[PDB]
Formats: sequence, structure tokens, C-alpha cells
Amino acid sequence: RLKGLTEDEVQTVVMNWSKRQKFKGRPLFDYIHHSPAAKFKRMGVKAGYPDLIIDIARGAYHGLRIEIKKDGNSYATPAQKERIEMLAKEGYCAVVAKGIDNVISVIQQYIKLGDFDGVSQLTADK
Amino acid sequence: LKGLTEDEVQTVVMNWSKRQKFKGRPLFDYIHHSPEAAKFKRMGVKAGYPDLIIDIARGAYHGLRIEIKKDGNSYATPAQKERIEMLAKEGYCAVVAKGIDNVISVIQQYIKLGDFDGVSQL
Ligand SMILES: [Mg+2]
Ligand SMILES: [Mg+2]
Repeated sequence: RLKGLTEDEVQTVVMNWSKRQKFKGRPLFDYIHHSPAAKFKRMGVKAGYPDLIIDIARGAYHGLRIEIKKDGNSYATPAQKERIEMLAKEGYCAVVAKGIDNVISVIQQYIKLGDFDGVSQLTADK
Repeated sequence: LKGLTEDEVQTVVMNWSKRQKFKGRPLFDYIHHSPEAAKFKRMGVKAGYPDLIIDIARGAYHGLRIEIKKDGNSYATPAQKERIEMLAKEGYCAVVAKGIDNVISVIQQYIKLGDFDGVSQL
């Protein structure tokens, strides 16, 4: 019982946090895009695309993608997992992160990788 | 009398990508399109974000972004141009392309740059 935060709530807090950080002289928020029936599919909209797009290359990666879950009792779907694998294979940092604190932590760690070098990973294995 | 709509232009480009291959699968699989207003903005939706996201790094670029216009008489908004500048600055290939043929030609030239080398420009 007692429900946790909704996913909309988790994402909104993360965005509000990003408005208070800076990257290259502007709010980090400016570098974050959220990609929110049959027509959309033929228009190219991909089911299970990660919630957050961060268009900055750092360390080993060409960009950052985050699939947000509201808490630890929510799980990525097969389409989300497949899209994450496709992104990783193409050299993007693409991860599931659950809850506000973990999403913020990933964004912090990603930026902290430093300038693109094609080498520095988020984790030992990925 | 009116030319093609932007929806129709984008759909033809997507249908074209379905018939192209990249690393064993349709090029279409690598293309993403991101489609009250206040809520979406505080959720992080950026007005003026390019229509087409291609999550492949080629030549000098970390990825490809295309702002589509339906024909030669249509032009980028200030927000669209600002986003394009931000993308280019971070090492993405970000362009305005107008009409079906030009959009397809940009995708063709981008893929042809080859594997990411950090130097080969469009
Ligand atoms: Mg999610
Ligand atoms: Mg457009």
C-alpha cells in the first residue's frame, strides 16, 4: 500500500534539477530532450525509445539515453531493452535508471566522464 | 494549389528507409521521430527539436539530425535554428533539408561518410 512517485513526477523533478545545473554556460536542461497511432509508427516514431535524450558526447559515448522507471518495482519492456541494446551497440550510453536519485546520479556520472575520448565508460563492463 | 504536406514528405522518406539496409537490418530501425503544452515542456520536450533522429555515428559526427521542411518555400523557426546550432556545436550532423529528395540525399551522404573517425565532414 501507499503508492510511490509516478513516472511523470520522477521525470519532472529530474528536469527541474537540470534547470539548476550548467553545461557550457547554459542550463543543463537545454541539452535534455524528451521524446513523448499507426501514423506515428510510419512517421518513424520508435516504440520503447528511452525517455531522455542528452545530446552531449562524453567519455566513450556519442550521447546519453535514459529509460526512466518510477521506482524499483517497475521494469523495462522488451522493446525498451532492445532499443537500449541498439543504442549501446552504436556507441551511446543507454541505461535504465529507477527513481529520481538514480536518474540524477547517471546524468552526473555521464557528464563527469569528461570530453569525448572513445574510452571512458560509465561502468566497468559498459 | 499546394505542394506536399510535411507529414507526406516525412512518410515517403520513412518508407524509403524501410527498403535500405544498415548492418543487417532496415535503416528505418535506426531512425526515430519525436512527436498541456506546459506539461510537456517541464517534462523536457524541446520545441524546435529536429524531426529525424538517426542514432548512428558516421565520419566526424556523433549522430544525425534533420529538420524537415515540405518544400523550398518553407523555413526553419528561430527555435529550430537554435537547436540545430546546439547540435552542431556538440558534434552532431544537424541540418535543415527541404523536400523528399533533399532529405534522402542528406541521409545517403551521411551514411557514406563511413565509420566514426572524428574527421570526415559532410
Ligand atoms: Mg520510462
Ligand atoms: Mg519540420
